[PDB]
Amino acid sequence: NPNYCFAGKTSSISDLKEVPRKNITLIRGLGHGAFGEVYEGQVPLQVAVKTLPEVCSEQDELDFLMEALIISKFNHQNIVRCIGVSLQSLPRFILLELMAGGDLKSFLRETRPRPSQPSSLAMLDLLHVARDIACGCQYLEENHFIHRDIAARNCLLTCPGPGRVAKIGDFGMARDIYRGGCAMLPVKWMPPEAFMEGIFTSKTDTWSFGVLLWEIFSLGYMPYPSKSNQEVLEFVTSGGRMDPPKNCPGPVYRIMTQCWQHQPEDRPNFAIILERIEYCTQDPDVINTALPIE
Ligand SMILES: Cc1nn(C)c2c1-c1cnc(N)c(c1)O[C@H](C)c1cc(F)ccc1C(=O)N(C)C2
Repeated sequence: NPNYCFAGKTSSISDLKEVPRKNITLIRGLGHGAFGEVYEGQVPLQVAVKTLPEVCSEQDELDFLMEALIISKFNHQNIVRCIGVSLQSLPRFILLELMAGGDLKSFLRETRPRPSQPSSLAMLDLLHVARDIACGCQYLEENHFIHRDIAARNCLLTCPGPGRVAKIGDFGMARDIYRGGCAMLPVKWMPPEAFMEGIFTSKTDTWSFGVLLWEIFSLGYMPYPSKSNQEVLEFVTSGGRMDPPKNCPGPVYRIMTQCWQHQPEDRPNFAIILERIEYCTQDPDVINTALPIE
């Protein structure tokens, strides 16, 4: 059984909390898409259940074990909790905090203000989501963990309603690297030194967070509209940057452009990003700005 080290502490599969299979009940599917299905479950404690296909390779098995180790060793309010695992019966389960709000990309798209729902979302809701994820990112940064795929699709919401809390919910890219192809690399979220030299640092996630910020304030649009992966690669490498999302306040767009500085040394760390998000949330001219109604 492979070892995992986080914050200089070493853990093993034996450290995972094995929940007896009999204590676990599947309720409904939440989707499969990527390798494996996800179900809502009960252990009563309500959970999301990530499953490993019984028809898988040994590498799929190792990948599954590693993501279990990675998530269980985090302890922060803006990272999804692992309730435990069921690895001793098949198919194997990882048990996660149930985030009833679903993933952030789907949420933004579904919760866009509309003539039917004219006040579904406000600038403050978006700033709160941004702060939440930035807090999670700061925790990773201070513990020297590089996420490598900070993106709306990988964030989750505790609930649809106003008290929602956003958390980082998927660590599959970091898992792969820790141990694929060009076409699968999240190039639209990556800085120049990442896709060119394969150099990753904390400032890798800063750049990606800027793209997430654009996703958030665009209300769920795909980054670099109308651009392919290679077109984005050449655009960004040549200094090109995304325009502000529709109705985006200047102070918010300015955080994006700072996250996208070419030199990683010129990009803010997450402490600074959090400070700027805070300042935006205080600014009436920012939060009084109306989001577009489709
Ligand atoms: C209720 C619900 N509805 N939807 C649409 C989803 C959920 C949901 C709720 N809580 C938890 N923990 C998960 C999913 O976790 C999985 C692993 C997961 C994690 C990340 F980051 C992204 C997508 C994702 C996923 O696979 N979804 C299907 C998203």
